[PDB]
Amino acid sequence: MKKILFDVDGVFLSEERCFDVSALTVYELLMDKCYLGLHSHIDWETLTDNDIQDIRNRIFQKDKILNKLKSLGLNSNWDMLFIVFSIHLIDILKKLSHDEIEAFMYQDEPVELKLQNISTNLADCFNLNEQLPLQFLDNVKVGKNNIYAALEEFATTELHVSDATLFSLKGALWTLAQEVYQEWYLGSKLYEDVEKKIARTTFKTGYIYQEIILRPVDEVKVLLNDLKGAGFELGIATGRPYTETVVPFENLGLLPYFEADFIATASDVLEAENMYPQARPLGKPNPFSYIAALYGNNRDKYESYINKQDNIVNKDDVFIVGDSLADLLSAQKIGATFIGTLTGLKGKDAAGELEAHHADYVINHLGELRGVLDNLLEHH
Repeated sequence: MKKILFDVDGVFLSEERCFDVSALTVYELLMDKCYLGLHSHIDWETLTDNDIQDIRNRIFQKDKILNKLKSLGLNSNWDMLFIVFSIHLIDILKKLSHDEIEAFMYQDEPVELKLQNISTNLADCFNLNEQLPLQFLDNVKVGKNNIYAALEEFATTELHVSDATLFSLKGALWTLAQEVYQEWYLGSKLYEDVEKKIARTTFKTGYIYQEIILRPVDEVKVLLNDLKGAGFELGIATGRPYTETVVPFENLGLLPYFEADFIATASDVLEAENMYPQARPLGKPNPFSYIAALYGNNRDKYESYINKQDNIVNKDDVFIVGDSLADLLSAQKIGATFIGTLTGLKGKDAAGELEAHHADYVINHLGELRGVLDNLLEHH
């Protein structure tokens, strides 16, 4: 009867690795002889947590580039790594003759292979200048669509051309960069099964298995266990797709504490939208996934999860544990008790918005969750 719905990022795991893979993507697209092959580089198959950190640091410049893209509306890692890599590409292309440019920009061969024919035409040694992308966003209007427009105008004026559709969103180049990231993340094996494409490498194991933990698993395995011991039913609602949720939890040993029928993911919202397109977006602000994680995750009940959301549960029967504000509104929506965590990307600085939104409780991290359950009224 009593259920407690959990969110994944900002609670159990963080999103850092995404920014890591995003960095490694740009870097691999720059040094590997499979693409540009600008300069030498460490063997990908032997990278360490420090190498990756250094790479990320160089590419994003202490995350300055990474945080600027956020403030402008670019929160998708695929989009971020794409824009950052285009700025450097355009930079390298302005060193070749106009003829060489039109070649790479208009040749019938795939960009992936056309990238392999640029380094040989470099007169002098090219210098990276990893500050360019940041000095690119300087004057750019907020908004993904707007960001892509600036990137296109920049390419035309810099490369003295008029097309620049190669840099278009979801373009051939965008597809390349995005495939490189997915293999980096899911790993070759999971890449083929999820993306339905043949893997480029055979050494990428997938950083999905080396996800950044927020709280020691051995400690949460006891918390979850006791939670069940107190008659609590557990549930999961995340913005992560199916695999990015199951695989990590599986490898970590947390999955056994969550019934597969009570784990709602971005795949479900995606599926639900295809069945009921005019049902607007069923994204995280919409309590749909939380509702699916509560009553059960079966296609045949989706419609009800969409039409019946206003105060469908009592305050003492459901406890939503998350860090985002979008989860807070989903709880106030369905009538569930909300308990916010301070383990989000913003850290504890997110406490002000949580209290200004009347969050039932606010905890520092998943561990301090016992205090709330043993002091529901005391700490009310």
